[PDB]
Amino acid sequence: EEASSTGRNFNVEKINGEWHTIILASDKREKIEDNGNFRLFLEQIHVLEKSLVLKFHTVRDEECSELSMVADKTEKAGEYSVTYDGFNTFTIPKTDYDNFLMAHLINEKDGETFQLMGLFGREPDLSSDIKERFAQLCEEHGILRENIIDLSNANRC
Repeated sequence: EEASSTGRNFNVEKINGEWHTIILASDKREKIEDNGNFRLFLEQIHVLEKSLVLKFHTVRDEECSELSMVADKTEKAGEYSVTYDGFNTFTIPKTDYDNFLMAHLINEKDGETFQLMGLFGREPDLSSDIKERFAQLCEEHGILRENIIDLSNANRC
């Protein structure tokens, strides 16, 4: 079964553990292209009582740089916030826990805002169908295909 972090049947503990960035998308492509601060490769999620410990690494010249973010629950169900290159809030619009997870993030910095959407998998790659379901959700958010980058081939160190 599938669920939304904002839904009533959400079991946050089940997203604990290993994850991999499969696809990233944004209405500001520069944020996710090479050297962008948001071209983030998720490695693991440690679920706590009121927060999520997210372990990522960014890459440059194929050299991996580790970085962690601690996301705290906000006043709205299913949403977390975290300070990183500005102020961010995010939810998990859809996940089946054991294979894929789709996240939707909003960043606000120095008066500007942009959306970041990601498809993460328990394995380093996911099927065609889930990737297209993700492009459909991006569309619902106003993000077109030219702003959707498949990183499944570049997610290893």
